[PDB]
Order: sequence, then structure tokens, then C-alpha cells
Amino acid sequence: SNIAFYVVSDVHGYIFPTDFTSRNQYQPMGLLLANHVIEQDRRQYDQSFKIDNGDFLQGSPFCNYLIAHSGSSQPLVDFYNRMAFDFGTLGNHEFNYGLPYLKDTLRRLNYPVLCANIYENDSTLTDNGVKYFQVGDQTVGVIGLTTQFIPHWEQPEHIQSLTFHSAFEILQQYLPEMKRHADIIVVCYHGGFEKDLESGTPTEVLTGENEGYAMLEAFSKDIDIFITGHQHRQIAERFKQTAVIQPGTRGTTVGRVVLSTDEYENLSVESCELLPVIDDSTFTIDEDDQHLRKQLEDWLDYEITTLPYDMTINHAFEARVAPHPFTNFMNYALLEKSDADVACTALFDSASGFKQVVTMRDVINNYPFPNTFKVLAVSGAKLKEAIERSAEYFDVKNDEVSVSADFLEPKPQHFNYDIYGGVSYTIHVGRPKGQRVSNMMIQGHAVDLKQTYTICVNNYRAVGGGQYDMYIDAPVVKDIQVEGAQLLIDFLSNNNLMRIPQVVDFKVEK
Ligand SMILES: Nc1ncnc2c1ncn2[C@H]1C[C@H](O)[C@@H](CO)O1
Ligand SMILES: [Mg+2]
Ligand SMILES: [Mn+2]
Repeated sequence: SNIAFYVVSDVHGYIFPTDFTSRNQYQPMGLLLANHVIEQDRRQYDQSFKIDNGDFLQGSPFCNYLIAHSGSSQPLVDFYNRMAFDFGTLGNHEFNYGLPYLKDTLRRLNYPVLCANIYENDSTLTDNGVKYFQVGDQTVGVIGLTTQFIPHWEQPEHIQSLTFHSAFEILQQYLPEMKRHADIIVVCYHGGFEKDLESGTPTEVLTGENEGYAMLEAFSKDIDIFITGHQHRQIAERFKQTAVIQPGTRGTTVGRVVLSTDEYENLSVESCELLPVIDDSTFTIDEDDQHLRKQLEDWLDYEITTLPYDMTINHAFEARVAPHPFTNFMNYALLEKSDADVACTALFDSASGFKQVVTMRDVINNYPFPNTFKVLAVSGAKLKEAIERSAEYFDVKNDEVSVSADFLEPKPQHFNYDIYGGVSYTIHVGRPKGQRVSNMMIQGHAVDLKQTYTICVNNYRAVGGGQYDMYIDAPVVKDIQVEGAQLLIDFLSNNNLMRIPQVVDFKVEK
């Protein structure tokens, strides 16, 4: 006899088969299609379970649409609810819209969300962290865990009553009890691997954000299935006898782990793989769902303004190695809103800049996170530390400036590179990290390392996101409670002539 476990992770509100780059876009992705793949495939097994492993409440323009309309997650919850999932876990982005929004979401879902390591006051935020069920005369035990690193990213007001414990420590403490109750153990961790599974070599700085390797290294023999996410990587292999899965993101793949009995009726791992999400001739989207997609596209097509010139980004890297009218524009909007000496923003992966006609679609693609902003008081020396962190983004390949391996592997982190406004500088990539920034000037004057300056950063950066630890606890001069997309919309609506001064002025070379 057998049992199959299907998992999607980091769906990120990509339900329809589109990434929204254009209205009629259609691509083999999204939860509708990924679920269709599960439904067809699962029928061959004696029984099966369906799991969402986090980062389901935020991510796509559909999520923006929901906040902007009823403020309710119900339309999204309805999709999950129809599909008859068995359980899920919490990802960090589940907190992006506040704790009440999350709590309301959990009570609207028709299956439990398991999180054993996030406490609210003196108990788990979620009703439970562990679930047990029978497979024949055996018992399966499931424990849900979430990356402890949330304080380094989220709005303080969204997590103020919460306590985040190490996933490794909570697992370590629960194992003994789980093994007393169950024969098969399944860990669903919304987090990834900090070391390469085969070599054990660190693949990122060991901050505790990701504890998957330490968990396997210490407890593999007692774990049958190790479900992971967060890093958006595609993994399906064995760690000793443990089946290890990471099913990417946006429903382009589905993780499937099959367990089957041997003589003695003992369940063992039969297979562990990623199933490709593909279109087929039986897949259909019902009328109501297509009506919702249309409303969504209609909203995305809403015209914000018409600019007198183009600010498109042809090649992302070009808009990172040197000033670009669009980065100049973003920084200028932040300087004008905040009145700080300096501002900064990352160029996000979907940021293609603006054409002359700007729609809601374009604004969201250029600022896809619900970040607010903060003006921080920092010494000129702390400012330099922040520019040196960004300068780590570059490396030299051949005799050309390129992107550092550190920011591409195991997966891309371009969003951790910032472009600054109000301060001019020179980055020398051939010099050691931490001493690459030269010629710093703020308004005709050299940056005095001992003087106090102000910088507008997003809330993610304010709590240290992307290893910008120098901003933590910097005095808050201004708390700007306007999210990025709206801040750009406001600026666009108030400055018709769009005469933008040059606030981004920097150079990158060896
Ligand atoms: N500016 C930002 N605002 C909100 N979230 C962001 C930002 N940049 C990265 N992320 C996401 C990506 C990962 O899920 C996680 C970092 O490991 O945070
Ligand atoms: Mg995540
Ligand atoms: Mn994610």
C-alpha cells in the first residue's frame, strides 16, 4: 500500500496562469494549474495529502488588488478552500499585511495551518504545530515550522506580540515525543538550506535565517520527509534516508513524495521528485474565476498618468552599474517625500521602469512589496557602511564589472543592492569588500564620517533586511506610513511636468 504527499510552496498569490507582465499573458504556472496537476496525478495512489508550505498571502498583484478592494483575503481563501488541502504552514510574507489580517485569514481557511515555533504571548500563534494521522497500522506525525528571521524583515507593529524560536531547537525538543507517537515523521519548514546538502559547505552567511542543513545533519535518521520552501529553489533528493523537497515558487512545480509498505507493512520512501506544472487539454478555468481575472486585469490597466518621456529599463544590470532615469526618479520621489539628506531603493526583479503611459500594472511591477519608509539618523561612517554593503553586489569577471556569486547563488538576491540618491560616490570593485566606496559627497561637501545625516530607507532595510544591520536601532527621524506603490502614484499624480533633478550620481568600475 502507499501514500503520496504533494506540496506547493511560495505560491505567493499566483493563482491564475500568469505573472501579469501583460494582460493576456498565459504561462504554465499558478495554483489553478498546479492543483490540476495534483488532482490528475494523485488518483493512482491509495491515499494522498495536499500541503501548502507558506508564502501564500502576499506576492502578486492579485494580493495588491485584494487589499485595495475589500481589504479581505476571502477571494484568495476561496481558491484554497475549493481545493481541499489538508494542511499548511506559515511563511514570513503571511505577516506583511498585519496580524489581524493573518488571523482572519487562518479562521476563514478550511484546514489547519501548523506553526510550532512562533508564539503569541505564552502559546503558539496557530492553534497547533503538530498533526498526527494513521496510514494503515502506522502513524504519521507532522510538524510545521517557520524561519525565525522574521524580525529582520517585518513591520515592528505587525509582530510586536510575537516570539520567534529557532526551528532547529523546537524540532529538537519535539522529536522525542513525535517518535513516541509516530512511525513516520514529516517536517514542513518554511525555510531552506544554509549549507550545500552534498558537501556541507556554507552557501550563505550562517545567520539562523535558514536552518535546514543543521536540522537534517542532526536529525535525518528520525525524519522521513523534509519539506522546505522560502528560498524558491527546486530540490528533490535524498539526505541519507530522508526525502528532501523544495518546490520552487509560483506553482511552476509540485513536490511529490511517495511512501510505500514493504513486507512487515513498514512505510519507506519510494520516490521524491518535482512534477512539472504543464498545460493540458483538460484544464479549464470556470466562468467566475475568469470574471475575477478580468476585474483584476481591468484594475491593472488603470492609467495613473502619462509622462512626457520614457524611463524604461532595457537591461537591469545597466540600471545597477550606473545611474538610470528611473532609479533617479525613484530616489527623487523619496527625497521629496522625506526631506532626508540621502535616500535609497533597490531595483526589484520585476522593475522594468516606466514607459510614457503608466498603469497600475507598471507601478506594482516596479515596487512589488508593501514597504513603508523610515528616515534614519546615521553618522557619515554608518552611511559609508551601508554603501559598502551594496557595493558587495559587484565582482570582476575577466576585466569587466559583473555580479558577485554571493548575490546569485544558490538563488538571486538583486533586491539586496541599493542605489542611493543625494550622495555621490565611486565604487571600486577591484578593492576588498568594505573598502570599495570612495569620493563620497553630500551637497558639495565631503561626507564627514562624524557628522549626523538622514537617510530615507524602506521598512525592510530599517530592521536590517538584506544584511543592512547598520540601520538597526538608528534613531527614527520620520516614520512614513505610505507604501511604495502609493508613494510613486502620489508623486506621479502631483508633478505633471516631471522635471526631475539629478540626485543619483555614482560610478562603478574596477
Ligand atoms: N523590500 C522588501 N520588502 C519585503 N520583503 C522583501 C524585500 N526584499 C526582499 N524581500 C523578501 C524576499 C524573501 O522572501 C525575504 C528575504 O529573505 O524577504
Ligand atoms: Mg519566505
Ligand atoms: Mn517566498
